[PDB]
Amino acid sequence: MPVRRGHVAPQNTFLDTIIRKFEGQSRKFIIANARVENCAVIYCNDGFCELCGYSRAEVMQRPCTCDFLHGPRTQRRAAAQIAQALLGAEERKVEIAFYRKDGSCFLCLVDVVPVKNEDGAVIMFILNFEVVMEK
Repeated sequence: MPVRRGHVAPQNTFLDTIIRKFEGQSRKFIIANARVENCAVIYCNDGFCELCGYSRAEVMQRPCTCDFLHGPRTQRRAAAQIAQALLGAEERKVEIAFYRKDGSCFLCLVDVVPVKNEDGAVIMFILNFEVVMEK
């Protein structure tokens, strides 16, 4: 179907997916205003704190643009596409590498996808920086 109208998904597992999105124990994420030109981090999870090894006071009201925290393994194409997605070219998922406060830098299959309303417009930038890899 072209849009999520008339039909409804199985709400229990559809919600379970959103639970894993905000689960904050093995998954990691931030909260940003998608409606502002500065795309700033109005709130942040303890998951991001364990991801980067920083502190919430270090992300408070910074731009959500992952370029501002790029490391020696982060691809410029990845950081650029994100900068364009927050600039408003397209709301799109991209991969990116992060670096820890301990001095280690890594690329994983990160899930950089924001949150939208029943119209499909992105009202918040919850760019879940969930590091994931295959077994």
